[PDB]
Amino acid sequence: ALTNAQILAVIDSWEETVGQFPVITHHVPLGGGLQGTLHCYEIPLAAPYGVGFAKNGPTRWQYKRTINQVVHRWGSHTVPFLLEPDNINGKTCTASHLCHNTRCHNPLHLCWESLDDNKGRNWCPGPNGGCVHAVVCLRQGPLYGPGATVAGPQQRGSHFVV
Amino acid sequence: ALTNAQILAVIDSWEETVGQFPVITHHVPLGGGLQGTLHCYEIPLAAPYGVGFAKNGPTRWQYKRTINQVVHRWGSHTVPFLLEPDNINGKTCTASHLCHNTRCHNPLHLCWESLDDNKGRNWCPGPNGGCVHAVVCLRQGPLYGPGATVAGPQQRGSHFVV
DNA sequence: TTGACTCTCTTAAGAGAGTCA
DNA sequence: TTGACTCTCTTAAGAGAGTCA
Ligand code: NA
Ligand code: NA
Ligand SMILES: [Zn+2]
Ligand SMILES: [Zn+2]
Ligand SMILES: [Zn+2]
Ligand SMILES: [Zn+2]
Repeated sequence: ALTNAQILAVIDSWEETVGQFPVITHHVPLGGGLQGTLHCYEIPLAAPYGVGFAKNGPTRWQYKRTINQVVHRWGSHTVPFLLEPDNINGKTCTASHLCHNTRCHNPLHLCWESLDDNKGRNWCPGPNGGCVHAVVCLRQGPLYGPGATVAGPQQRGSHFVV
Repeated sequence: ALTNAQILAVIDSWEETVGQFPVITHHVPLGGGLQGTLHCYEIPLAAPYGVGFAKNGPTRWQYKRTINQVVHRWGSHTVPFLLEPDNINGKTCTASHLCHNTRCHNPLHLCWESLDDNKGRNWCPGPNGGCVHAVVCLRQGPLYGPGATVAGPQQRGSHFVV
């Protein structure tokens, strides 16, 4: 809601409900050829999802609570960061999945950062492969790799130089 | 529609016009604390842009040629790759700026790959910092670094485990 | 045949708010 | 009050197509 004590109450009930979502074990690449284990708290695939949760998109959800007879609603993954600044250097803060598992709501698998910082983790080498993120990645990005480039830099004539 | 010889002629006229665009020398990071130099052929900021060129967006342009009475138009950066497959792994190929300078049309600074591969280069450490792209980067991605995370993984109670 | 404009669309990481029961 | 749906928007990497002289 509006008060400091009201926010904390929204965060506590949120944690409480998410703490009951089924816990699924996921083995993941860490970089450097090493492997780790993550434990995600995943929102169900279909209703009911849990007290206060409703699906607004294939993989989008919202959490809502009635405070003083006035209902408040937030993005399902933003609740843990309700007391932090909502922007940085003029950029909007977003909930970033360190586990790269959208259905997961485990706050130990989320961070609060710019959309650019958020996206970038998709290509990070991982905690054991070279990650330089101040708030370290939990795993190697699912998109990290050599890529599959169809054609590289090229010219037919002689008008350009690198 | 167009024959292979006709497409080649289109690539030749594109190179001839782009080659006359102002050439700007840029000093850039290559990773490993090393500094490099890139020479970008930049399309003007306002009309006229050059024979066959027209702006369709703040930072988007198109190239068009009329052959045998029929008008042909392509994205301005896609021309160098008109003789290559247009998709890979069920994904559409896109023009990727190795120099991260949108206005640049230097073909020696572009590659043809999926949008995901394309985006990823924004966070690459660079050719001298550990880049693993099969078609190597020309410089360090502008977004590579520790980031500016506002809040990290946290919980108030004890319902969660990593 | 050309130049200088106009418009909306794609992706995959993310969001906001309204309609019913 | 709480649940289950519906709709469109944001961003920064990229696109196709129309009008008019
Ligand atoms: Na993310
Ligand atoms: Na790019
Ligand atoms: Zn998770
Ligand atoms: Zn990282
Ligand atoms: Zn360039
Ligand atoms: Zn690279």
